[PDB]
Amino acid sequence: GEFLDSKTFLSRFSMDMKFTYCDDRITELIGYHPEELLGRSASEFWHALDSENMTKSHQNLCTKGQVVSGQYRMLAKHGGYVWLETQMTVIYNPRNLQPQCIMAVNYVLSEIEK
Repeated sequence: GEFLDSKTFLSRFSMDMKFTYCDDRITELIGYHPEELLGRSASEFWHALDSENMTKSHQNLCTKGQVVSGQYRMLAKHGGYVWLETQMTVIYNPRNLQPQCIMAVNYVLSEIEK
């Protein structure tokens, strides 16, 4: 619900919105193992009616040099749902300053709702 500092889970995305990292909190808050996601896409669990807009957030990723999506519904491991908002950050490669990975901060407004 409202307020909870420990309700956050880091993740990193490939420029194709694929999971390369997620913090173990994910299993607490959604029930996914970080690695269950690693190799797939976040758009898979995005609430469809938000997934488009969510994608546009990545389509932007330039306003502040960064983009932060709104509180959306993410599919829960066991077929429910959950509330978290994702902040996506371009992490560039120090050599050429080319976006190699996305620093994504996910934090839940609420735990699963089945």
